[PDB]
Amino acid sequence: KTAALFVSKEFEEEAIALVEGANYKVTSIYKLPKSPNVKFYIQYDKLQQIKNDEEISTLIIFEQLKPRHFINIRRELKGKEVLDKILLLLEIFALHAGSKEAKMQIELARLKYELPIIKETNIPSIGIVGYTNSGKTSLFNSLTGLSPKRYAIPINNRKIMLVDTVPFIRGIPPQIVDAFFVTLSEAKYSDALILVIDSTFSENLLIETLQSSFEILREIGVSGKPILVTLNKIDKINGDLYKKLDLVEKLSKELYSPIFDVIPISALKRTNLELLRDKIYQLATQ
Amino acid sequence: MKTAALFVSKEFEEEAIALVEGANYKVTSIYKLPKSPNVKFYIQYDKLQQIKNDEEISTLIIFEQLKPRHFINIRRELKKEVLDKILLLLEIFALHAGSKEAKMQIELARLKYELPIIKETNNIPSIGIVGYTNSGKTSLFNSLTGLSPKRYAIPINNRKIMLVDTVPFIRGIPPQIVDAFFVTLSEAKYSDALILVIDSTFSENLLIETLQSSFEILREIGVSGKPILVTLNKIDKNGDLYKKLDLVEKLSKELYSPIFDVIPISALKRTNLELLRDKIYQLATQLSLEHHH
Repeated sequence: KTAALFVSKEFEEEAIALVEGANYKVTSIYKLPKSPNVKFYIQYDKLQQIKNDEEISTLIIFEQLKPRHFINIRRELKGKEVLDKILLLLEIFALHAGSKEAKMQIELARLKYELPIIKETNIPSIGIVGYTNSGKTSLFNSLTGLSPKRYAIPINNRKIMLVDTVPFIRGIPPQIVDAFFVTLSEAKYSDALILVIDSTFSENLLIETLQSSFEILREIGVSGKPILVTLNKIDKINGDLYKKLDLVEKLSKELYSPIFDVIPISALKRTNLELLRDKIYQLATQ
Repeated sequence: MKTAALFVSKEFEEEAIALVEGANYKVTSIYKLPKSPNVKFYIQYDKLQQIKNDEEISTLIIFEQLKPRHFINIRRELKKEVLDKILLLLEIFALHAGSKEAKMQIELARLKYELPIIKETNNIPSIGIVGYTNSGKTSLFNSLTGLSPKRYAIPINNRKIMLVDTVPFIRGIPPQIVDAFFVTLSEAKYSDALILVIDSTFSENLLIETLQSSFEILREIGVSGKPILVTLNKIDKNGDLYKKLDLVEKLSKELYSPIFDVIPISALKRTNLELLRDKIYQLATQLSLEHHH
């Protein structure tokens, strides 16, 4: 399932991750029209370009489109799929959804958002949490060897259920707030959690990401559950590791308890994944 | 065809049966609403178990609004569907609904209702047949069709007409599913013509009220300009036929335009159906000649 993405240079990092995570292939990428169109939001010529390309099956614009935009765009594409930020996020929610209640909440938001468009015409369970593009999915895939979003991997002689929960999202549209939390709250069930953090950030950003990640966990009601913090993407660090490791370790234990451990990793390069496996086992045994 | 056990009061029984059967159910057994609803299951536990073990009964239908508590307790026992008035009506709308908006409205309302529940855990004209759930609508549809399909094409001479068994007019609809019903019924506005079925078994004033209400509803849903063929049904059920016929004919022509014709029929006894078919054909001819040069 291919896709054409229209995202700003700033949110492009976020969008690409979300798109790929939604089982979509990023076949094309475009900027944001300085002055968005009134009828189609994107310029008509580009729209026709998307229409005239058998290699594109889904148009994705990382913004909130008005019903008239969907009406006109769909009226032009006639056969291809069109998605905005809200529809994209909802699709992702449904993928990570594990409970029926979550399914319904997600579908409810989708319907409420789609109506106006047609109107105007014992095995332990570990939950991997963190912001998108923190390496979460990559970490999950590296451990599983893989879109299950919930795979039980054998470590030593113990079988462990890994759950790639819905990623933390910044700037969540009010419409899908309920659907999001109901989906994320599925993490409360997990016996333990793996908090994934992007190490590439600076100190000011690391502190923010940590405080935000833990804040969100409090918001859903996570308490007393063992949390293993993994400093991911150490392969793309243009600085020092221990300095950030000690910072993260200290700040985490100040913001939450119990903290099982804090280890640096690299989902892509497999760096320290064997150590992670060991720590996951020690946690499972515990 | 699915079987169902119906719990309903006497005043709503007749309407309940028609609605249930309209949802493709054969009512095998009928009970009245419990004097004092069961705190736990609403329905008497013993009766619930009896229906639970009766393989000749696939679905339980209670013609009343159940509390989320009841749905939960009843469902953990049946393992068989349980339907209250709201879920029943929504299930009925879904069968008629052909538009995406209606489907979504119905589904929305359903997901809504279920949310708390689980949260507490060439040249083919369309002729729509409209009327109340007591006008013998379905019977007429089945007679002209020869029968369930909610839409069915019938051959008349050299023309073939698409008959549409639209959702019946329903009185006292739960506020929760009003939007779902309205949209589903509004689909009748996209028909080229309509057959308004009228229950003749009503008295003088009641008949007028039914007729007036029928046209009023047809107005609310946005029907206008469409030729309407009024059929005074159940003439076999008596005596003052011509009396009520004249009132209907005269009142109808004064209530709406254009009125194609007004004919008396008996869906069950299949009386005057041939004439009806003729009128349908003539109507089809008119519709095909409307925008011609």
